[PDB]
Amino acid sequence: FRKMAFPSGKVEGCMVQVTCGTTLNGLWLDDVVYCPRHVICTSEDMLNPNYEDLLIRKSNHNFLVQAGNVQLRVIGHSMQNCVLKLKVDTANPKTPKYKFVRIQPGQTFSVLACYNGSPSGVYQCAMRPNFTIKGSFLNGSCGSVGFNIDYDCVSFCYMHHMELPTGVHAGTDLEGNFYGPFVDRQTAQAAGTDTTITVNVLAWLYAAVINGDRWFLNFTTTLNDFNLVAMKYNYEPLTQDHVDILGPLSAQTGIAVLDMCASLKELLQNGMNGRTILGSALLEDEFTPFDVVRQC
Amino acid sequence: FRKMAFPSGKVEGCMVQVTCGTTTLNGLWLDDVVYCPRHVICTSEDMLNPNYEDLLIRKSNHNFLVQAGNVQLRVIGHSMQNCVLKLKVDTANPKTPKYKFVRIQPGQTFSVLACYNGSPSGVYQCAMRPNFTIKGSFLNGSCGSVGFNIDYDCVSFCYMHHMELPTGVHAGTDLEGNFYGPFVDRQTAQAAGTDTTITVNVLAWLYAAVINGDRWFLNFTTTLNDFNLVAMKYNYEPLTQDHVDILGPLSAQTGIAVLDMCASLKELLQNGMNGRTILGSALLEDEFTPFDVVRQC
Ligand SMILES: *[C@H](O)[C@H](C[C@@H]1CCNC1=O)NC(=O)[C@H](CC(C)C)NC(=O)OC[C@](C)(O)c1cccc(Cl)c1
Ligand SMILES: *[C@H](O)[C@H](C[C@@H]1CCNC1=O)NC(=O)[C@H](CC(C)C)NC(=O)OC[C@](C)(O)c1cccc(Cl)c1
Ligand SMILES: [Cl-]
Repeated sequence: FRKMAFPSGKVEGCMVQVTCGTTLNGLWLDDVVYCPRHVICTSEDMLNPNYEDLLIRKSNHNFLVQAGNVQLRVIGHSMQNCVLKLKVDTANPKTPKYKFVRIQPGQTFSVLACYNGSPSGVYQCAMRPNFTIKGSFLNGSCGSVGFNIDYDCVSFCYMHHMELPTGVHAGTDLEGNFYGPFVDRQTAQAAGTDTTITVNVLAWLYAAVINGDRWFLNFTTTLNDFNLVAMKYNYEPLTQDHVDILGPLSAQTGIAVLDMCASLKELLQNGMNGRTILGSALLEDEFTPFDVVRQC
Repeated sequence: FRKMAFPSGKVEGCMVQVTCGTTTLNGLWLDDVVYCPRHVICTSEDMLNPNYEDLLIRKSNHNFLVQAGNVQLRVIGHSMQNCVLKLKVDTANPKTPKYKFVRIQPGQTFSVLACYNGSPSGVYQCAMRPNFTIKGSFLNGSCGSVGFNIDYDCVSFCYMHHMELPTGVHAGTDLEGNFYGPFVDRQTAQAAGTDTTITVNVLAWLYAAVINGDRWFLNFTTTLNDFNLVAMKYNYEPLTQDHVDILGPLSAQTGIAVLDMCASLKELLQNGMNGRTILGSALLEDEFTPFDVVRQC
């Protein structure tokens, strides 16, 4: 059982290079290139930009868009929230079937980390409860995207904009609305206290049982009792909707959700005694119940 | 800092479905040849102890249905090389990337594109253990999935998946059909040797930690021979001077001499981690190569 990203081919054919004076990545879908609007900023402009004013000073010819060894001509620009939409003369012949979606906290997605419009790596991320993500992003990584693949449809959910001072990351949906309270300006910004995605830890405990790791099973508890424990350890409260979402794994394993919660209560209170679970010494909360099923 | 796979697009365009009788698995379509595991020609019963030559003689080209998406490829020739089957087909793959076949060394990493019925489902990074197993995520039907590195635009294929051992780890071949390790493609008892920790990789990960701000474990110094006596105690690979030189880039990026990083690692091994973490891990990680640490950092 591994942290597994979706295959990235469909998204690789959509990645392009966008330069204004400052280079980053764009997403080329049909005749539109989506990218973060702060590409129109200088080193100095980033302390507190007036984006509307800044964009007026810019002409299409100030936008160097490259798809591989071919330069694309921009014939129109517009600002939607924190993204720039650059209409180009050519529709992407590699455009997959796609949708834009705004994901919920606790959900996961694959990130295609890109630099200078070229993919360098792919990895699975979770949208944290505080609407950050714990990525691996260097300078130039802005405009890299996060996505899920359902059927043959690519559901784009994330475009990368910034690192916070904690070393975590923040970005928008593909309509340019930030996840969380963040703004695309280089001033101090606080992410809330984070929490552990309880439903995901349980999904991962089920993945452990499915793979032979069973030592942590035992006792029982009620949903309201477990939550009082969860609050102590900074775990998200578990709702009945979460129990139902875990149903499939419960049925594969014969282990009732509230029984697994009992085991998780013991692990939180008593720790791991030095044992491991699927080779990890910590509890993992970036697998959804969906991710575990998809894998097994 | 994360476990990061290569983009899989180039390998996705090479995956096909290979069917022989009731068995179906994945094959790799490069130019006009499809590579796949030879046990595709085995029935349920044959797998205890197949005579692959005898089994393959019973097969003709038309017994091999190869599907690239909705396109059927016609097989015009077949041959066995070690534990892989090479099916010559009528069409060269127009999506063939620049590629090489390589046999990786233990301790090296690669990306796996896990596939079923010739369709990719996921991508993840693996390490070739010192005992020539890998800790993968493979289900039934995943055979013929491949492992690779990408340098520039060249795809270096290094692994094809064949089997799970009963301990749950995985084994397979290079693209010339030679197993990594002592394994054979038969369902009889098979032991992997004692594994060991890839010391140079743990050091590289400690460098990645320092690069990323995690410094609490730094300290003392030691000799290469002194550190190795500890390494031997803790089932760690011995550190050679070639390993020191390979870490040179990270030593220079951080100003920390390799032998100083070794001193800190001895302390971590002798005293454990006291419940602290390093890059968010409560264990020492040994599946990032120096190359992997650089590429990311
Ligand atoms: C776009 O590729 C780039 C990628 C990040 C920089 C390094 N690691 C990254 O993930 N993003 C930016 O350059 C961005 C532009 C702003 C939003 C207009 N700035 C940024 O991320 O600053 C990072 C820093 C230095 O940590 C910081 C400093 C001061 C205030 C904040 Cl909120 C953040
Ligand atoms: C090919 O898709 C398939 C992949 C494995 C099945 C489950 N997880 C896998 O990675 N490989 C095989 O089916 C392989 C075929 C042989 C080599 C001819 N057999 C196999 O993997 O054996 C696994 C098993 C059942 O655990 C076993 C049983 C007895 C002895 C051994 Cl060495 C292995
Ligand atoms: Cl861990």
